[PDB]
Amino acid sequence: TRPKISLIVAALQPSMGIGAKGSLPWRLKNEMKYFKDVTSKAKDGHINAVVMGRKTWELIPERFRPLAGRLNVILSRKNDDLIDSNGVYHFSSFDSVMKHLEKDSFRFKDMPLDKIFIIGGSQIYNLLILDSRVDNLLVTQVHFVGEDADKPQMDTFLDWDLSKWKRLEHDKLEQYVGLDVPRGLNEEGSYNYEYTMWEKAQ
Repeated sequence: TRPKISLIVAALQPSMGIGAKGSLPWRLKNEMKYFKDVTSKAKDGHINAVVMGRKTWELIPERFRPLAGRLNVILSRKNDDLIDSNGVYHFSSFDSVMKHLEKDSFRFKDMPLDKIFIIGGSQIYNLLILDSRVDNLLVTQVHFVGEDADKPQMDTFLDWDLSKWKRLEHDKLEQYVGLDVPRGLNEEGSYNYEYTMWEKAQ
């Protein structure tokens, strides 16, 4: 995997709810912008991939899709590993798409891939945390500071193992994503959140 693989996710402290049934009980305005800047930022002449599940794809409004400036990869169990004329990859598994990219030297429309972001929620976050090809986690740590009755009843939890990841210094996050990042906590109505990066083992 010549490109770096990132798994980018917003978890809720300290329990780590990934979704409440499937909606995300927060509109974090500056989170959306962070996500756009991070996934689009590549070297000159390079491009990034965005990898997501069928259901995340359908949640994006027609307006904004395919996610512009990125290789868009959609994973569904029974996809047939097809590429449509717009360059969107319709694949059945992450391993299937890594194989196909590897045969083309990790290039998309003759551009080198730089970073691959798994964004895909639900489903594939927990299917893919376990894959050792994953180089790092980009975790938006979220804190609820509202009014009790506003507290999210989180349904699905990031199958993370505290033992496997070490948090990186902010400079390393900024180097990696290639952009200055607001540091410390970010307060947005009923929520506090901060951007973090984790890599594995020794």
